[PDB]
Amino acid sequence: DTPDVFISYRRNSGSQLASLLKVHLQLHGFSVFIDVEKLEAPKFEDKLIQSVMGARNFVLVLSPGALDKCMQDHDCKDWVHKEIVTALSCGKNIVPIIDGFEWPEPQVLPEDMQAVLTFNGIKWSHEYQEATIEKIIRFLQ
Ligand SMILES: [Cl-]
Repeated sequence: DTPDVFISYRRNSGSQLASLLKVHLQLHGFSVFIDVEKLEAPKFEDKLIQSVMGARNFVLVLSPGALDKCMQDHDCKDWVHKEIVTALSCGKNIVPIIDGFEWPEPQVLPEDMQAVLTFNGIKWSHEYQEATIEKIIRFLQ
């Protein structure tokens, strides 16, 4: 329950890229967890997500509009928002992956996740996936 990488992603827009990152990393011997259930169940406590805390790295798939559902989510109901907050609280090495994503202004995001904009992103390249994956692995711990 302590893999190398946790992959956070938006279901409707980043499912295939998050999956491609996962199997690429597995080809290099890394263990990876990804949430494909994403049930709309409520966690009515400010609880850190266990799977994020256990993973040694936090990879964030920034597909188009991936953080849209995080805006005004001050009650922290959104899955991706809660995952990012857990990663920030635990001091995780956060590695955002950019695939046609416009970095929004910090004011439109809840206070507890605005710190995610300060991490270095890595642009994804379909033509040079192998080269991109090696760069991602260099940013891993
Ligand atoms: Cl989602």
